[PDB]
Amino acid sequence: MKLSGVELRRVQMPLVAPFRTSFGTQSVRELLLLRAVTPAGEGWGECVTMAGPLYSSEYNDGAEHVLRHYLIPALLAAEDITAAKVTPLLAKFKGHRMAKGALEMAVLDAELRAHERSFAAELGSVRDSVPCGVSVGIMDTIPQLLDVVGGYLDEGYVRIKLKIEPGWDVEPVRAVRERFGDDVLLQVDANTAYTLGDAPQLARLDPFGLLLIEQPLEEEDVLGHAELARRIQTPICLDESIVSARAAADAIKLGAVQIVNIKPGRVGGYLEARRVHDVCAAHGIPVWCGGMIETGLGRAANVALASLPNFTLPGDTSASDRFYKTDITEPFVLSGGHLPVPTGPGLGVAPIPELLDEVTTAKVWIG
Amino acid sequence: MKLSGVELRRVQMPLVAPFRTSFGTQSVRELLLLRAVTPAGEGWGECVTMAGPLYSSEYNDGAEHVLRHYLIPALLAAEDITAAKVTPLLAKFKGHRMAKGALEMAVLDAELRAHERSFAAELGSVRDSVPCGVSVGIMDTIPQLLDVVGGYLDEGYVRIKLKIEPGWDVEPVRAVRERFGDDVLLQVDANTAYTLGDAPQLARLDPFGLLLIEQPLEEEDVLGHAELARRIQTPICLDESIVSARAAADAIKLGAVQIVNIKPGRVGGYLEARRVHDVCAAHGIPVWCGGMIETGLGRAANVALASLPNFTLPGDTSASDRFYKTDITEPFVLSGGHLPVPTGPGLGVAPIPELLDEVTTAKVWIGS
Amino acid sequence: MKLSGVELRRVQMPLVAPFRTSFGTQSVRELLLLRAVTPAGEGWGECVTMAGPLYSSEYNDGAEHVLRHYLIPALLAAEDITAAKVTPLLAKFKGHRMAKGALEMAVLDAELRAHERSFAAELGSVRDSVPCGVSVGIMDTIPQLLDVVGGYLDEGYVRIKLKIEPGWDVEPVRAVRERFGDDVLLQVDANTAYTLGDAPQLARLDPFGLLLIEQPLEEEDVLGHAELARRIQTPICLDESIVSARAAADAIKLGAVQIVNIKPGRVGGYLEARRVHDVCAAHGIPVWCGGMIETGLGRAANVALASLPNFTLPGDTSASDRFYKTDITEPFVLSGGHLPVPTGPGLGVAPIPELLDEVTTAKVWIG
Amino acid sequence: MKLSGVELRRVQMPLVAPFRTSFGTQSVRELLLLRAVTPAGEGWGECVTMAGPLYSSEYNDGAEHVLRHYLIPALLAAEDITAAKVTPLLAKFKGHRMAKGALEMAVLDAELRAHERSFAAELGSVRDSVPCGVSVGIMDTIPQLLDVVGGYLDEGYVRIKLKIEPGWDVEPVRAVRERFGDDVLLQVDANTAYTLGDAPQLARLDPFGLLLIEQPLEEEDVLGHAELARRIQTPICLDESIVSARAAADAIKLGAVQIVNIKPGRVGGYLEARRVHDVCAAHGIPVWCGGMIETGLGRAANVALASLPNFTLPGDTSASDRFYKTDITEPFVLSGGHLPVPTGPGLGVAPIPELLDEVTTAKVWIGS
Ligand SMILES: O=C(O)CCC(=O)c1ccccc1C(=O)O
Ligand SMILES: O=C(O)CCC(=O)c1ccccc1C(=O)O
Ligand SMILES: O=C(O)CCC(=O)c1ccccc1C(=O)O
Ligand SMILES: O=C(O)CCC(=O)c1ccccc1C(=O)O
Ligand SMILES: [Mg+2]
Ligand SMILES: [Mg+2]
Ligand SMILES: [Mg+2]
Ligand SMILES: [Mg+2]
Repeated sequence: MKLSGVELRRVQMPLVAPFRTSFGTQSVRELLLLRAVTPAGEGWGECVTMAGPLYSSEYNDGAEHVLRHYLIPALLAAEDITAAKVTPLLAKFKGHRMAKGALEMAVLDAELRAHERSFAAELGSVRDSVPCGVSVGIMDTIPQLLDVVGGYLDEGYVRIKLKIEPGWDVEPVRAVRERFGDDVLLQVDANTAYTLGDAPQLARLDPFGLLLIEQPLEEEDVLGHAELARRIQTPICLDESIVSARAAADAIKLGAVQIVNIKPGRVGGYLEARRVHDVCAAHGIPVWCGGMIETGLGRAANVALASLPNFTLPGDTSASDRFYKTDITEPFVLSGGHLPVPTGPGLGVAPIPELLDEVTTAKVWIG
Repeated sequence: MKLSGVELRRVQMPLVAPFRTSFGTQSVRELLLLRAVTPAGEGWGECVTMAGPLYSSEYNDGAEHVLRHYLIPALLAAEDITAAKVTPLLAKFKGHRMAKGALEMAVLDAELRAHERSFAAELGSVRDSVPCGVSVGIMDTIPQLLDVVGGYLDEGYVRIKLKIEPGWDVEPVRAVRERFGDDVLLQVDANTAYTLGDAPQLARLDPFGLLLIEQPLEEEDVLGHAELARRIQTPICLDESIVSARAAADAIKLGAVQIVNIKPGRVGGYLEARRVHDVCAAHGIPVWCGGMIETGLGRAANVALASLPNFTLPGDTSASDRFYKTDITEPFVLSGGHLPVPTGPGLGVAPIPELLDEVTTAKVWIGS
Repeated sequence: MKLSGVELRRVQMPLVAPFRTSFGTQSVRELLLLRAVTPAGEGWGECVTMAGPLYSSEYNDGAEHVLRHYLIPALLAAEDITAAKVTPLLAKFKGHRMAKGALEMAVLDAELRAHERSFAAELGSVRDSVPCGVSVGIMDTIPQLLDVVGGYLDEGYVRIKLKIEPGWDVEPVRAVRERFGDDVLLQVDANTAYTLGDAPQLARLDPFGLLLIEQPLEEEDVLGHAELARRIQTPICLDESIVSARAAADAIKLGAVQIVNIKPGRVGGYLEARRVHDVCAAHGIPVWCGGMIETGLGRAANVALASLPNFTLPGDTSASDRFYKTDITEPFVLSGGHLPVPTGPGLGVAPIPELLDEVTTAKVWIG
Repeated sequence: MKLSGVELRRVQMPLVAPFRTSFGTQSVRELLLLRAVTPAGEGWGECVTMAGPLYSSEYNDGAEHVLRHYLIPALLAAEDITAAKVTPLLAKFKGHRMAKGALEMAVLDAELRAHERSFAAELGSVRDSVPCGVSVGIMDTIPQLLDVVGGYLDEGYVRIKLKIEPGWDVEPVRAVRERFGDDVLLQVDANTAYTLGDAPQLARLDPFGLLLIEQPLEEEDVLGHAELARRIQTPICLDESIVSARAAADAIKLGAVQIVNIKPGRVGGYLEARRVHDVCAAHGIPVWCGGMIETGLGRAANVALASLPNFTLPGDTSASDRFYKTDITEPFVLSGGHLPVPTGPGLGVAPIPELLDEVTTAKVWIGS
């Protein structure tokens, strides 16, 4: 293919209910989408960055900028474009994975459509449906939490993931376990909230049979994770830390992780995410699909991804409604706690134009 | 898709010139080919087993049986098939990687063709042509070897690989480095001919600046390879041992390998092969594409495979005429020490029937 | 000796009660037997391969072919023949351990009988009888299972070995411990059914005091086992993975095994078996005899072997009748949970022709 | 079998030329032979002890005692006796390996003779002849040495083992490399003469390309050896330290040795020895046959032993005439540098009594 141009749209979507993590609160979702245009057709890309630089250094505005000034142009200048070549083409630019990730996706979708192949086929899906779990935010009250949980479990959800924070650990957990039983699948996510020094505290969760603890320490603190693993019974799971397959392998080698969360944009692409998957598998490390409160675009890609053989744990692949009343594509609807893998070319999903426009806030065409 | 059936052919191809490795002397290639049939079209698979079980446990006759009585049947027995689903589907059957890889190849080619996608595109090619080295066998005389090597160099090959064996190590290497210089890419391949006890001998090649030593020990001796490496300056490269991406991660972590030879059939398929590639890259282990005296079919798949990013070392992806006078496909021709990556759907290549029919010794159709 | 020829028979023997492993259910046993011919006398060999390649890549038909076309002929061609030399002689052929093992066996038996030596004598026995355990399959129901242990227990079986699979671990075990007590000798055998990711589930067996867990993971995953062993209380036992004395050495070295199962056919012969034994011994690794539901032929040479000094744990040397109603040789009968080492030359057993022919499907001369 | 009794004998055979070691000069060897008596027939044994406790704490007279009073009785009181069973029988008695070894030897020889099997066969020889090297002592002077050496070289011996000690290391070695060439198989043996602290001195041989250095330090100093390995280029070889298979394993595991010297007596018998061989082999550790200046008796067993597959290095399995003018058995004669493995049952050799009685100094019968 040859790249004709990309259309950068800013989008804002209201969340059904406010989302609280260790970094803050979310009431609304500001996305960034790309519409890649090649001679044959279009492809869509969704960017996982958020308003500010709280999960990671990347934020919507910095993305747009790098995309606009550096990445996109870079692609426009080459003769042949292939999803795979995107990387090597954009390699001179340091970092900015979620943005490079976004570009890749659009390109890929377009590429996959042209050949009439689904994201799932390309990625190597072995399943047609994937078990879904859910991520529950920080509550203001235990009771209000128990409700929410109970709600999700009722919806058919297979696993409960609890956002945690210093001052919202053990109790919330104790509570859930106590009320909902030990049989539930429960895990926690600190989004880098603690320190090695907090070990005893975290060690306090031992007794609860949590599947994992996701990113307790900062992104850069791999050795610390390995140390912490030594001190707690709860399995370490890395999110933020995993910026690449190489990163995964290093972490695995150093004993800093036992289970891996795979976030495609985080790692800079669905292509890279597959490698990550492959690397983990090779080392016997289980993986699961992570989420970034995406529209049915990323959602659709994630679902395909998550049907890969090593994803042996339910992912943050929740139904559409968990965050949006009105999704910009056909909605994703839980069935038997599962979500179905799209069958169509590329994403197998596309924005409903009427719908898209409504929530569009900006638009730019780079040709 | 949904498997309609597979055609099993036995092909006999004579080598323009006999090939000698540590395990034997060969003058004729015996291959096993697969034409997999789907509602969407055909696909071609090539098996790397050879007559007997000398490089590994697998051999033509054995591969054929298992394919016939177990693997093929199992795929036929499925509602859906994808190259990606072939593995899980045949997982109940232990080993037989070469057979499975061959069957996977056929399916994959057919699938790719249906989507009008090329193997390289599927695998993730980043290059459009690849550097080719050549595999030189054990000679009867140094002088003879020197000439052969001389010629390949002349055709434009970018690196030389020498088959070695106790009693055909240092000399031959000395003689070549000596005659052709230090600037040539040179490496050797034992095909499991030595033992750890042989280190002092192997340590003898230290001074030649060899790119690597390929599989000095037996296939199962990973630890010995790690030990050996502590004992020699030449870099260890594994082939036989690398039966999977998992084998590869294991050896690397064990420090038993520094450079990996990727052989698709040996690892159970082009799909597995990519994983291996990816596993190596994440560990900083360079790879290069192994060869198995394939026809244009496997050759083409290999060329594509070899255009993947981590393949930073010339592979055994020689021109067709290195082995065969008349290939069964559009031959592969060296161009500036390179081979061009195939563009068409699937393999980007296919057998010329009369050509093929002529080399065919047996054929069978396995359906439901 | 001088090899005159070999007769390849195909035998079919019905199972008293269908046997279910994690690889499947078996009601009948097809075997491959070999009759080595020397100017002196004959020798018998049995091949542990089965119908399909489920435990290992080796299967009956596969074995027949290589014997026929490569192995048998290789020996015949040789001037002098020593069981010993067999190895060297067939070394050029990669893999094919089971096959090679049977052949060696057939040769050895001849050779021994010829020196009027028993298998046990040549192997270095120190005992005259051996404790016999029993391999219990996967059942459809726990009561079923329970009856079954119960029954074997009563016959006088010294130890219990339970086939497990995912979905048949903890419970079945909770069951026999709870019903049969804590003083019973209990161990499990997953035949490669689990993954490093399933550790937690296997950790669920820590509480039952099992003597071991036989091959929780795949054949090739040695490092996985070592890791695994770091995550569970139950001692690791390797079967499939132990293909040679070197293999054993390696596994030990890597901390991947604590006890080793010796399967003579799996390692390539009785001679190699001895070697494994020794290696294990030298490293303080207890060993025990494994079984592959053999005839009295295999059974007899196994009893011999199982009399070796390091065989410190009851092996799968059950009584003939455990599998077969009628055995082609003089059956093996449990006398106080033991079984008597054969005293005659070679195996010390022979097939009762009448009985053989009764169970023989095919025959072939190779000379 | 049933053991009927053992006749013990003291032998005294003069050495051709006095042999000097790091422990002392020898002019005459004083052995201790065994004649086990069965229903069937008789077997012979040979003890590796010497006059005094200098190589190890075991000595001829000490041996006699334990045998007589502890060992021999032990077996006599047993119903069934098997070479195999000999071990477990004598287990209650701590140490005395050389002694138990000789005993087992005697027993084994009887048993093998009974089944008309050779030692070789029992052990699993795969070869018919073995390559032989020789063990050269400390000379009082270079030329002396240089001379001796060349002598041995001439008679065809394949490898050279030099006896070393502080003050007799580098020089001797330097001289022989210098004089005879670099293509010569050369190793050294210190019989525990050095200390870790002497490493620098031993590091001084780095340059000579020695195959090995045998027992630089004390028997008990495994770790020392491992450290020492770290400090020198010459591969460590253990003898004294290798008292068993388990010992071998441990040493291996700790990185204390690269090649092992096998002394059937030292390890407690030919059976153990075999085990050590297997253990080494499973660890990729080459092994070689060690010598304790033995008659035609120990010499015949060794030779069979030494034909085991992992014996990839020439042993101290020199011809009878290296030490003895007149052996008590058909002498062993170098042929092309090799020695032929015995073909008859048991040792496939036996003494020649006048030869024998001429050398015997004592005799004792031990019975039930
Ligand atoms: O998308 C989902 O289903 C939940 C996403 C989630 O928990 C999350 C949302 C924003 C930033 C980080 C994370 C996280 O998983 O760490
Ligand atoms: O495909 C080629 O170009 C040569 C292949 C080769 O050298 C070879 C041929 C048969 C078996 C093993 C090997 C090898 O490379 O190890
Ligand atoms: O012969 C017996 O007593 C039964 C042995 C058995 O359970 C078995 C049968 C086939 C493959 C593997 C195994 C095993 O022991 O793991
Ligand atoms: O038997 C031989 O050939 C010589 C043996 C030898 O050198 C020796 C003699 C006495 C004690 C120890 C050793 C030794 O090899 O360590
Ligand atoms: Mg997270
Ligand atoms: Mg190779
Ligand atoms: Mg088992
Ligand atoms: Mg010595």
